[PDB]
Amino acid sequence: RNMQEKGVSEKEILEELKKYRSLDLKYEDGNIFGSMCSNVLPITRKIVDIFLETNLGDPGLFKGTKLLEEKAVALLGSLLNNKDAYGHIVSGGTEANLMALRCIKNIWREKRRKGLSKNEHPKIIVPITAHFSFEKGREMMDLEYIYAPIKEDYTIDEKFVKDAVEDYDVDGIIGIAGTTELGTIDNIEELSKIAKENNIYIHVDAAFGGLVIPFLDDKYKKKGVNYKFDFSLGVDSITIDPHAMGHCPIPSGGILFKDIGYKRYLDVQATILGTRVGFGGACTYAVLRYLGREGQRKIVNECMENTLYLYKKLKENNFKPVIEPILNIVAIEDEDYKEVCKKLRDRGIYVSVVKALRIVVMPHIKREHIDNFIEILNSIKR
Amino acid sequence: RNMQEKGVSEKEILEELKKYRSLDLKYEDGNIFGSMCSNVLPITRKIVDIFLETNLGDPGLFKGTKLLEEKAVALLGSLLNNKDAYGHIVSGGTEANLMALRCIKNIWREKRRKGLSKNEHPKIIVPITAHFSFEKGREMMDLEYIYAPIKEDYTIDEKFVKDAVEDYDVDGIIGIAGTTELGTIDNIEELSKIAKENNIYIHVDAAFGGLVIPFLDDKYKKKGVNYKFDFSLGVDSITIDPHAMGHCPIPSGGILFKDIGYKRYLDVQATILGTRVGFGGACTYAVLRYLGREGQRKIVNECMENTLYLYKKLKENNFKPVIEPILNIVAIEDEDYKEVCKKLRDRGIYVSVVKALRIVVMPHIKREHIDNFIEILNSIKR
Ligand SMILES: Cc1ncc(COP(=O)(O)O)c(CN[C@@H](Cc2ccc(O)cc2)C(=O)O)c1O
Ligand SMILES: Cc1ncc(COP(=O)(O)O)c(CN[C@@H](Cc2ccc(O)cc2)C(=O)O)c1O
Repeated sequence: RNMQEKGVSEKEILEELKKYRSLDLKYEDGNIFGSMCSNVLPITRKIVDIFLETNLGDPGLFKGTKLLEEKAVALLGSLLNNKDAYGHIVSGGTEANLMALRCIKNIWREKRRKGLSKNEHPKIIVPITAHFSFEKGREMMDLEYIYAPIKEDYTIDEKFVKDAVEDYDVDGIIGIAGTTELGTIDNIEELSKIAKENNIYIHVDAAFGGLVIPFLDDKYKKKGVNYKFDFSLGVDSITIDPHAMGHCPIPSGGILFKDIGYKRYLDVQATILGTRVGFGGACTYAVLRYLGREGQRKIVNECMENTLYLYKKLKENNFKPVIEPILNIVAIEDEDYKEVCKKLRDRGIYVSVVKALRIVVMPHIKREHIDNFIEILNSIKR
Repeated sequence: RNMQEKGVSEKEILEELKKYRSLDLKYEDGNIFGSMCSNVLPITRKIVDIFLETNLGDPGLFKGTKLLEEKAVALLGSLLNNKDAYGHIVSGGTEANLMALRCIKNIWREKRRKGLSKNEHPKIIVPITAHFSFEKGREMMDLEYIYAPIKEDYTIDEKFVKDAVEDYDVDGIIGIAGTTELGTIDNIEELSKIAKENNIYIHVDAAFGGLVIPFLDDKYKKKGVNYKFDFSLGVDSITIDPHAMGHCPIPSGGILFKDIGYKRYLDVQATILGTRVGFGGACTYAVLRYLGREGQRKIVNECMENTLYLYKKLKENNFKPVIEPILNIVAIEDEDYKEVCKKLRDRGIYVSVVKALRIVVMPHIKREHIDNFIEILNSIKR
């Protein structure tokens, strides 16, 4: 397509764009099974329109939108047991994780300048289940990762972390509250004890789980799983994303630090982006206020009901889930997962791909879609 | 503000948000004089709504939105004289510049792995007029910058660059097509010759100027200024941002590489962000199609008419512009610029702050606002 001298009418360009949108899948149609995003809360469409022409890169021009970012951060902080959190509503969990990594690296830099570190690059303990944003950060910022192995329950091996912190000079620890692949929860309580006893920064990636775990009804909690992950454990920062299980429009990611003392280690404006949306903070604040805990609890446990329904139907049909679900994520063991995924795609079922098919039971996934999924999968298996 | 158990009604939360929005400035009100963002083209509000629930981080689910990103990149490429450009509609000029820096660094890494570079970190020539995103990149990616001085016309000293490339092993050159502070245009033609003759990557930052320079009427072009900046000069990449002078909603930044061969140097998904908006590509494609060159020409040269009106009125009132404007940016020499800026702010005029006040004559700035500005400034000066 080449740039043209003459413009076209609104009707022409809107009809063209609608033809392309018709090629997309839509969350509400029973096709998308592998996404950690879903339909936005309908009220957010009005909020996006109100705040479209704001820019939190120049907050002096948009004092009210800036106050709403602060209020959104405060509500997330309150949810995470910290009324003094310092943070931002950023572009997503990637930027949030990258900012935590920047903070870790600048704490190390200060030590390095004072002769208080023998590491030529920050050394950070990262579980092998970490999201790919951590690899982007390693690659960009020249970080040294010590990859921590996982246990049979797919959570980080805390004894490895403890041993590594004794053997090596460590600049940071990462724990995950809701892994991307399986929805498992690292033992943040133990990791935070190790971190505190050794004066090591600890970041919790709760991009997905941060807006699920605090709302789980007791019947979905498992004996021997610890669900504690937030600032009550004294962690240094938490990633938590409204555009995942907060029903907010992209871009709405969250990064919270324990207090304002961390801001100075984000100096080079604290965000990676410059010009940036104002509607994310507005939507985050408004959705949490509109729903309250009661409304988010309802949505979370509706997803969990459908998750456990899917788990049951899978076993009934002789499929092997990787684990009993912890959050609203189920994975199905399959040796031919790559080909099965393509056969599912050919029949209108888009899962993600551990030698397993991964299903994220977001609010758009209803019982009828799970039944449909099981029928197609059964047929594929002959 | 604390998280509450009970939710609130839509009317309550919308009225609260509207009270905060009322504390913001609005572009159309004659207050904002220092922003490189402005009012969006009204059609984009419909496009945002259509594409709100898309995600270019998972383009396999949104094939049409992904095609629209490709078409948006193709139209920008065509505008920049390259029908084969490889690129993305990203979150802004910051992410675009960071991706160019990542590419430069990974070309260096490959050399380093083969023993073909004596530099322990990429060495990049950057003019002192570079936008702050280049400092974010330096700080994150451990780049070594050789800062190039500027000439009396505030453009990069090409002889310094040539000499430095002879004296040192250089991994990249940055040229700016529309500086943030003054709107000047580096001699990209000469920089590209140096770069080509020495096999050095060259990136052009046209975040602002890329959607102005191609549309300038001849009466605004100055003798002795070279306006050539695009892929006709053989440069490696160009940043160009629709949410600046493309009238598209944030986030709509642009990064274009000369061809698909650069994609492999963005390997670690090529964007920094993961989950990311689909409406930026839709809006970028649709605005350029809706306006055509004729419609963008009209807007650009309307801004330039108002820029030269402001320049004239300033001189008539014995104020000293830093330079005769090149793009739709004027700066006013003032020793007490900091205090004058605060006095302007107190009277409803928000400029930015070179010991000068900076005015960006975006489409929302009309003659009446310039007249109002001059009266207030005169009064402030007594
Ligand atoms: C634990 C965790 N941390 C960080 C991130 C990064 O967040 P952003 O994508 O907001 O930057 C993700 C993303 N999780 C999903 C994101 C996603 C969403 C929708 C999709 O259709 C596909 C993928 C994933 O990579 O699987 C995540 O799972
Ligand atoms: C040449 C140049 N390159 C890159 C960027 C970064 O682009 P993003 O801000 O899209 O990441 C800018 C931003 N120029 C403006 C951005 C801006 C816009 C509106 C404002 O109110 C204030 C600032 C500046 O920093 O001045 C720029 O001027």
